[PDB]
Amino acid sequence: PFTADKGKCGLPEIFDPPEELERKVWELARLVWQSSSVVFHTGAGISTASGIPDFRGPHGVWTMEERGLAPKFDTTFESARPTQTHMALVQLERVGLLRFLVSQNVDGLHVRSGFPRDKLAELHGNMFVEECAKCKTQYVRDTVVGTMGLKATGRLCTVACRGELRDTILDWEDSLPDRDLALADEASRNADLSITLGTSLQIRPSGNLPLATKRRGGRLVIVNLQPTKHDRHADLRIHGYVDEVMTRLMKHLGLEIPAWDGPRVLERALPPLPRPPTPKLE
Ligand SMILES: Nc1ncnc2c1ncn2[C@@H]1O[C@H](COP(=O)(O)OP(=O)(O)OC[C@H]2O[C@H](O)[C@H](O)[C@@H]2O)[C@@H](O)[C@H]1O
Ligand SMILES: NC(=O)c1cccnc1
Ligand SMILES: [Zn+2]
Repeated sequence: PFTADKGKCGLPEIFDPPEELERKVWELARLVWQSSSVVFHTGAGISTASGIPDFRGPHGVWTMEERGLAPKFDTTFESARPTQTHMALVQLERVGLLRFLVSQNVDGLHVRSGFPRDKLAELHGNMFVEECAKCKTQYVRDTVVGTMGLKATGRLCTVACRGELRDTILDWEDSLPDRDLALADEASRNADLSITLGTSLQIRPSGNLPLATKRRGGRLVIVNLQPTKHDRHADLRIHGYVDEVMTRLMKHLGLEIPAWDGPRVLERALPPLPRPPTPKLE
């Protein structure tokens, strides 16, 4: 806990000049159109524009701790709204352009955005989610489950069980959920495109999953304001706000960013909605 390595914190931000940003978001669109299997990896950087500080940003939880200062939350976890980027990822799964979504984020927001849980890996867990120790049944709650570290929340299982319910919030020592990690690992290896959004990729094994796509000729796009552990390995790096990149990308793909009806849980991905015909590339 005190000893835990929190990695490189507070590296300087990179801003791609606009001409270059526009050109890289078009090239990202090109790659989305050519890819059979797209997997998105997300970290704290996709929720900063909803008021949730990241970990290793200029005002990161870890960076501010390092400087003897406090992270600042502009929302509770319960009053946070999925960002343009969250709602862009909902649509890309709905139209068949997102195979799987791997997330380090415990903020609940991919679940609350209406993103289907059967295509989401929550590698570090979810604040709103508690799991029955006996039957492994997961409960998506409307408030944060009060504990962190895989402790008893004090509620019991209601499966037609009285099993101890526990939080899914891994402590520093805790191995990742075998199911989420197994499914994140498979999707990553099979992907011909892995796009990272607002993660520095500093945590093993989460941060290495995108690199798995590079085996057997897959492409890696890293979208981040700061440098990331695996920048060297990226076919494309885009230094800009994830909301600007995803809003420009959607525009290029001819998809609207859908309305957030408020907190809603989808367990299972639906059949793909219709999407625009693909452009002529070569
Ligand atoms: N609007 C933005 N647009 C683009 N990038 C952004 C934005 N805001 C922040 N970033 C970038 O987003 C990146 C976020 O990097 P980190 O803060 O390490 O988040 P993680 O999810 O990878 O942290 C992994 C685990 O570490 C912890 O121990 C927990 O267990 C976490 O789950 C930064 O490089 C920012 O520059
Ligand atoms: N977005 C997140 O999941 C998160 C949670 C706690 C602290 N910083 C970020
Ligand atoms: Zn149970």
